[PDB]
Amino acid sequence: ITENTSWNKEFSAEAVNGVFVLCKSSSKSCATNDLARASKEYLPASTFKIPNAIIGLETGVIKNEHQVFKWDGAMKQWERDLTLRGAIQVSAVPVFQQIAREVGEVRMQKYLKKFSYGNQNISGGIDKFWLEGQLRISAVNQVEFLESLYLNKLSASKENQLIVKEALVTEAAPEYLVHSKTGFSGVGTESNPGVAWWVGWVEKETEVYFFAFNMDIDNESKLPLRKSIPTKIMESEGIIG
Amino acid sequence: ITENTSWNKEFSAEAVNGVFVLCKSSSKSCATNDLARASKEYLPASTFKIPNAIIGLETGVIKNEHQVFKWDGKPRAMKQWERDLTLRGAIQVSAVPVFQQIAREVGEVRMQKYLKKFSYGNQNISGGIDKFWLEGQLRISAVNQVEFLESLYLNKLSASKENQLIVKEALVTEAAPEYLVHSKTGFSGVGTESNPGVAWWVGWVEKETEVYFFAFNMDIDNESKLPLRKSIPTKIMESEGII
Repeated sequence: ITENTSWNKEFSAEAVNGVFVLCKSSSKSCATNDLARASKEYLPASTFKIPNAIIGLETGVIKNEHQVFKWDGAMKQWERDLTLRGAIQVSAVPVFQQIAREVGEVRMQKYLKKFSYGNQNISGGIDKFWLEGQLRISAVNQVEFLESLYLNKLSASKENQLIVKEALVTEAAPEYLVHSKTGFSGVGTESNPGVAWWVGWVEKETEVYFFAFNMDIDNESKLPLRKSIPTKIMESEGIIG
Repeated sequence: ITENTSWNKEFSAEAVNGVFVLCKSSSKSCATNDLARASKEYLPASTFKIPNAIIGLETGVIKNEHQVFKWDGKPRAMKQWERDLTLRGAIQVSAVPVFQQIAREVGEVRMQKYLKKFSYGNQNISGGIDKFWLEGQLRISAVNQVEFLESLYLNKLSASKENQLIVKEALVTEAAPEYLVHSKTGFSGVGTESNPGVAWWVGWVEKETEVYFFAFNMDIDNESKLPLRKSIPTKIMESEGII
């Protein structure tokens, strides 16, 4: 992994502290704006839905690709029936809290170990460790995890990895496909900021690029930078056009 | 299946002779504009890439989802095909030479077997192994495409579930958090004024927790009308609230 400090310009103009990690073909060929931050570990927030969904399927907590998460009857979002894809792609706190409780802590721990997922610390509450608990993961580790999923190399069936991968598709054109996932822990303060993420991969013609971005957030209006900074960096590398 | 005569309005403007079949939830609930036409059988043209890809994977001719189909540098009919392509790419830019080569490696005995299992059309692959779907005798109806695509959606085709899922991702054409379209076009050519060609668009839409299966075909003798194969069906779906 090499450092490209010229990438800092994209963060500085907005006064944001963050990191971007980008790898072409494999995790053997990565660059970042900040080597130190690239390996610092942050709460995953909703990026945890990726491993949670896979564990859910492997264990049977989630039955199959076509399962519907029906509303039982504070957020409008949480009052609608959702597909797995819908649950991943829109806000659905109650769905994932229930999946995590059903998996349980022993099984959750085994899978995080198999996946080499961050610090693998799930204390803080079975239904909130990824959001207000002790779990932490680096941008580097995100890229490594996502590459394994891309290749179907996680300790999970190929079918379940494929199911999760379809649910992560967010942009589609004939020769350009994007799988990605945001995460956001909440707006913190200047001295105790939250963290926001954007992770995924881009398949462009026959190349693949893995990416992971994170940033400290203390101002609600800065949230969209989680997509625009990586996009600008990717653009300057020639990926987007 | 019932007939929705009001849908004809979308064909009258452009004088198109064709048919749209739309099914909500499953193929046990279908509507179409032309009952006669819905079961009539036509050359599938590039819509055949869907079973061809599944069969390619099942036979091991296509190695896995990440297989790259390398360009040898020699002229192809379309500039868009003159490059290395992934499986998704090859399908989406409808790279005929890539799939002709797949067919040849699959071969007639295996192809016949899989189409029988898939209940694909008239299952007639005479006309040469690398052209039966383009200029040969293979024929499938809009209602048959819908049956086949539902099986694929449900993973009920006689192929591994992994392979059905691979082809499924390769067919994604429109994505949003609660909206996903999987689709494939086809076009046989312009034929003559008297024996015109056929144009297709087939697929399914997942909107919130519902699924809609659809197929459309139309007669065509002028290439400039090609886009109506998407625009007509799209107009009917949007008028039904599928957007």
